[PDB]
Order: sequence, then C-alpha cells, then structure tokens
Amino acid sequence: VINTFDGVADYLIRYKRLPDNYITKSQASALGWVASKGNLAEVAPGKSIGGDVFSNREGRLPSASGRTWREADINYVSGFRNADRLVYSSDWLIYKTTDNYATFTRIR
Repeated sequence: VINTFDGVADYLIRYKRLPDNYITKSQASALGWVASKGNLAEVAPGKSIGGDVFSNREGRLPSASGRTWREADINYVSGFRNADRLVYSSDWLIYKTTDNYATFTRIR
C-alpha cells in the first residue's frame, strides 16, 4: 500500500491519479462506511479515502483561473479518519496538512 505524503505525491506526479488503495467518499459510503462508526477499514479493507474535490473555500491554497483541487487521506490504517491529508491541484501543486486543514505546506 502507498499511503505516505511522499509515496502518494510521487505516484500522483508520475501517474496523474491516486494509487489503487484510494476510494471517493461516495464509493466508501456505497460499501457501508459510516463516518461516525469509524468502520472504513472493516467495510473496505486496506483502503483510504481520497480523490474528492476539495473546494478551497477558505482560500488557504493558491487560487488560479481554471485550477481545481482534490484531496486524499495520508497515513490512514484503521478506525476513525486521522488529520493528515494531501491536497493537489489540476496543475499539480501538492500541499500537505497535518492538522486537518488548519495549515498547509507545499511539497511539490
């Protein structure tokens, strides 16, 4: 499984999509994930949530004409989701957050 900031950031750059262990929130919910029960590893073993559109409503990441962002959970193993995420743009800027979106750090 590829679920680290660097492992994912490089797979993204090379492949232009997430590695195989990721599923959207709609996919996860289709398999039986309920956020409040923290059951993702049980209904989707070895899977992490990622690929959903990230709105950037607070404007914490740089906004550019035609640029959209996506997000992915990093370091997830099981139970409730952690606070680590990879946020990536259509133009391939890649930021990481370790505090559940409070702050970002460019990494690519």
